[PDB]
Amino acid sequence: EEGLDFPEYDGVDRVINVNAKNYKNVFKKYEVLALLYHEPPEDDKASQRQFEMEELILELAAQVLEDKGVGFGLVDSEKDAAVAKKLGLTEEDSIYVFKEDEVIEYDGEFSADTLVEFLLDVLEDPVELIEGERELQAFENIEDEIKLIGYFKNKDSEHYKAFKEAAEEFHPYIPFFATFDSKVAKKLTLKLNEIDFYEAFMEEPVTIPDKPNSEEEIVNFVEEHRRSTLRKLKPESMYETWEDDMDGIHIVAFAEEADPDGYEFLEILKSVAQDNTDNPDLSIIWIDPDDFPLLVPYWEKTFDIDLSAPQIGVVNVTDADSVWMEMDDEEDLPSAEELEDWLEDVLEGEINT
Ligand SMILES: *[C@@H]1O[C@H](CO)[C@@H](O[C@@H]2O[C@H](CO)[C@@H](O[C@@H]3O[C@H](CO)[C@@H](O)[C@H](O[C@H]4O[C@H](CO)[C@@H](O)[C@H](O)[C@@H]4O)[C@@H]3O)[C@H](O)[C@H]2NC(C)=O)[C@H](O)[C@H]1NC(C)=O
Ligand SMILES: [Ca+2]
Ligand SMILES: [Ca+2]
Ligand SMILES: [Ca+2]
Ligand SMILES: [Ca+2]
Ligand SMILES: [Ca+2]
Ligand SMILES: [Ca+2]
Ligand code: NA
Ligand code: NA
Ligand code: NA
Repeated sequence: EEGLDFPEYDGVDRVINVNAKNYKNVFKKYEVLALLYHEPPEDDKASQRQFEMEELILELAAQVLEDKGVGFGLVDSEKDAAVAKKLGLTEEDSIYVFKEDEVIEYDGEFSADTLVEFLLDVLEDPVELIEGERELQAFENIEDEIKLIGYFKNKDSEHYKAFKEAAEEFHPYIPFFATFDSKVAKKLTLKLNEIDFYEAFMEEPVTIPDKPNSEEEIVNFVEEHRRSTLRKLKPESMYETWEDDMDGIHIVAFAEEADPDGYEFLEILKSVAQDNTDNPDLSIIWIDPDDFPLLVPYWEKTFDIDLSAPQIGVVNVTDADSVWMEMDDEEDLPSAEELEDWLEDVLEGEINT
């Protein structure tokens, strides 16, 4: 016999050199197009190696997604300046994703797995319809991201169309769900044309006021409620989340969800978030170390902590200086009240913002 190999990177180049002469053709060919806006080659070996790596990561993603009609291209900030201008490419060494009439400024991990998962998400339709019990339960079980759900008469409702337009503005980062089924709406407690917004990790939704809602009303509401009290650092959005600091610091909690102590600590964090949900000055970033294996050594060294145990601290975004709460693993984890008390102590006397 033979034994067929697992798929492997084949070393065939698929990433397109996008330029003035071909960019129109390239957009016609692909339903989803990912473009890396990058700088011309520097004379130093290090920067050249960095670009070499990035381009190869794109090549791998390009091979994986070839059959699904996702295209990958490079736009040189000098050689292709006019193209960049026309497409709105501004952020140096950054990935932009195009689908129909939407442009996405990718602000996530530059890795093949993360990029492929993201682009697969981009390919999906912007609104998820709930009809069956399995789908409803799936909706209800989402906690680690903001989600919206609306009840409409049918797909031809002017108000469903507005909801879908809003959904496209945030696709694929914020899931929008709809139902046309009165029995599903009843379980969700939605009146016709009502839209419920669920903050991450919050049990109770907030209804968008003044229904029926225009596209703008929905987009306005989502933008105002973009930052959850507790938010998870996710590969797909990590840079956006981190760059959104609270007056120069982040409260950061490490917890491994799959670990007994990590799970318990997460439940405590959720309680803290719930009890402070209307405090616009509070945002905690939850990082599950299991999601970022390549950063664990760095974090353990930089923060001087053991990531096999739950941690909570405050980090200065300018220099990564930090302070972490002492917890004895021979004792029970701190209560939500204890955590809040500690945060108050640290943020009151050690913050001159
Ligand atoms: C997060 O971390 C950053 C550190 O990377 C930190 O910013 C630093 O803050 C210090 C505070 O001491 C800045 O230094 C002072 O800034 C004041 C501004 O008013 C100056 O007057 C000071 O100069 C005086 O002090 C100097 C000695 O440090 C003297 O040489 C000078 O003549 C005056 O006496 C001094 O510059 C420091 O420069 C910044 N560095 C930055 C911003 O990069 C920030 O405080 C931390 N943020 C939080 C929220 O904790
Ligand atoms: Ca190019
Ligand atoms: Ca994704
Ligand atoms: Ca209701
Ligand atoms: Ca309205
Ligand atoms: Ca909140
Ligand atoms: Ca990762
Ligand atoms: Na998503
Ligand atoms: Na700062
Ligand atoms: Na985990």
